[PDB]
Amino acid sequence: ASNFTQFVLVDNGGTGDVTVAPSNFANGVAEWISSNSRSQAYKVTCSVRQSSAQNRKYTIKVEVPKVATQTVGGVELPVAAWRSYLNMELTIPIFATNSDCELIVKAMQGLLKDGNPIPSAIAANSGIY
Amino acid sequence: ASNFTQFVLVDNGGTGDVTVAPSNFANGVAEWISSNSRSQAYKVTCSVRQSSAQNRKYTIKVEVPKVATQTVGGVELPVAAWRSYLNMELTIPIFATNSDCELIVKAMQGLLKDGNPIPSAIAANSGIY
Amino acid sequence: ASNFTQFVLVDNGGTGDVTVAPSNFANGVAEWISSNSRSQAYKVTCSVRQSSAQNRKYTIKVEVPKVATQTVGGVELPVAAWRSYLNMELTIPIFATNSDCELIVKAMQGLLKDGNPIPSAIAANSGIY
Amino acid sequence: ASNFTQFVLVDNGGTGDVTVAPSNFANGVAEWISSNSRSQAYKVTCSVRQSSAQNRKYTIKVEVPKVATQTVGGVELPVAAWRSYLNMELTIPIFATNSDCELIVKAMQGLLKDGNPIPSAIAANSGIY
Amino acid sequence: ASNFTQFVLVDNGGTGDVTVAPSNFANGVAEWISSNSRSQAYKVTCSVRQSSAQNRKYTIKVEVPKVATQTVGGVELPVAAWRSYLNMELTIPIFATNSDCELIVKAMQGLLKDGNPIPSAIAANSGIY
Amino acid sequence: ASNFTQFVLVDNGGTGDVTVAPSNFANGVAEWISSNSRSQAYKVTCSVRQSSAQNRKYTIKVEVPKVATQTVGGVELPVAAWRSYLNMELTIPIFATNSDCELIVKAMQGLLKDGNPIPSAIAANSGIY
Repeated sequence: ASNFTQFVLVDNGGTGDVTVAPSNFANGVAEWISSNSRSQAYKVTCSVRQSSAQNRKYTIKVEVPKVATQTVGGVELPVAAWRSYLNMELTIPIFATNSDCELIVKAMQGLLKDGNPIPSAIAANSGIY
Repeated sequence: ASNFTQFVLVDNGGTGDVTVAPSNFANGVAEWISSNSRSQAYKVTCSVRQSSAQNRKYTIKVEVPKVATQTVGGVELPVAAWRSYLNMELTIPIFATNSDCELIVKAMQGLLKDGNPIPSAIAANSGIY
Repeated sequence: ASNFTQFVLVDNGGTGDVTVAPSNFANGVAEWISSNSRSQAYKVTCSVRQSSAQNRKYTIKVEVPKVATQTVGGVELPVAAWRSYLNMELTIPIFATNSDCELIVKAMQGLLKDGNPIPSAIAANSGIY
Repeated sequence: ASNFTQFVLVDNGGTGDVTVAPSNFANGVAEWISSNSRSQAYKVTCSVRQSSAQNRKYTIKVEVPKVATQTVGGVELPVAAWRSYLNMELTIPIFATNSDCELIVKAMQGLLKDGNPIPSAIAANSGIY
Repeated sequence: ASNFTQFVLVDNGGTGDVTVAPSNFANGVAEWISSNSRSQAYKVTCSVRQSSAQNRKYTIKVEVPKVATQTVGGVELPVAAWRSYLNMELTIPIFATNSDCELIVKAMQGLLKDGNPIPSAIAANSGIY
Repeated sequence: ASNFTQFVLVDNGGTGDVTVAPSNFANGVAEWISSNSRSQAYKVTCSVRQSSAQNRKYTIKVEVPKVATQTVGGVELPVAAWRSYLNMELTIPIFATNSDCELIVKAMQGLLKDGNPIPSAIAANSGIY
């Protein structure tokens, strides 16, 4: 066991799956990037710090690039036309059991399950109503 | 559409599921709450605004009760020993089409799928190693 | 479900019932007015805010108009000769269960039930003695 | 008349009713209390004065005990975790006849009838949505 | 009850219809935006405020994009080549009853009815002649 | 060919219809006024001008009178008790073809179509909720 492993970030059903792999842990920040140039890569980072005396805080970030090829100076360079940024902070009391922590993980994945309100809104460029 | 409905936040497989239902919409912030006192409820909120000239941000917040040794309906203090707080900010460039937003949603749910490192670190009360 | 619906404010037994309907939610204040001109309308507003860390506070207001028709500049305008103002603030601890909250609602309606002391005093232009 | 009598504040239909009885009249403020320690009692007070040259105000206050997980007769601290506070101010113009005051009472009890939005938001621990 | 919902801004047949869905209601400004890239989206906002003691004033705004692709350096972005901007202010005295408001609405829709002088001048890049 | 003609501003059935007829076109401002006393008349004006190098800007204005009789000193005059004032500005870039102008017109009439949120909020003395 070492949980610092590769995983598939975007499952496009076997074909065109975006999978991300361990790439750095300098300064206590675990980083995973996809197999692209650093200019076009998906990136995921994660770090935990004991924020208060009684809390721990996980900070997770995801960058999703829209790839493009730009001509700069008559030369074509692999580029990301824009990136989208997910940025999440989770603060957990030190008194939380592993069963308490599993509840948090289940709530977070239920939140984004296909068909529930929030994933639907995002995917439609809509708000909730 | 009409996104603002009840949904299952914690799926304990039919029996013991936690459903969260619409409870407030003041200021266009959708709130969903479970059937509990506000000090012990699972609570979810979501809102979207154009954050910059180039971006929109979804701000999503979740609060999850510490359940081990909980006294249902009891007054449990300090509040911070009994609650976890999730805070997600998703910044999406105004150029993202709906297909782009679909992919961002898939990246978000891939991050948290069971078995992948981030959910299993959280649930095991661990960092990355 | 959306609890922002129309309701009858004054039940004059089917005939001359004053009924009030959703009319605004700007700035998180739900407003209902009766079907009159804005100068002669009954108005009801309601808002909830988390006042303390451990409290929530509902602020409810009702305006009851005494309608009249005034001649201003030789022209007759629909007007309210005076309004009566109910103004109520309810502070509930976050530790209150929904069964605890039902008790509050039952106490508030028992307070104003026909025949109990306070409704009788108001209706008679009397104090309590 | 003689308004100042006992009445049923919470009608749980015959069995489990909460009756509140006259308990103080210092300064012409009528107080009614239930049969409990003053820290756990249902308490009601009511007074009236001419607030301005044109208006009278009834000030009515209610305190309701948090009952889930209550220890009867116990010392429960903090007080604020265990109590809800209602505060109503009714301003009625000096022109209002008794019929006018009857209607104001009906508006007040319509606001709180079961099924109408404000009582059902409160009881469900919710805002308007 | 809610009027902050999705609606059809352009029935352009029953297929190329443009629909606008609720996006944000911050600060008393209801905003609706069509789906796909915010950069090519239609936008509608509406807010109402008491402009004077006697008047309420609605401000409604609509933006109609000309959809296009910007290509710079080989990178293509979905953009709006330009936007037409409708901006309207409707002032209504508080003495207007609901019937007077209905009439104001019929005047507005008569003004823009198909075949009448103003809609057909606009539709033809033309003035009055 | 002429679009400066009489037209129906309010089809209020096929009988109480309000028609506005050309009155004056001085200084590039087309004005139409309904018949009988100018004091109780509906008024519509429209003017178009090149607001910038790239834009033309239409200014359309409508006034809706509340008909009434002023009686002062026993002398009665037909007056408007008050007027609602619609004022709209539509900016269109010179690149819009006639088809783009048709679409702008369909957006305008969709906005005010019967049953959609803005016309029905106005019609009911209401905001968005």
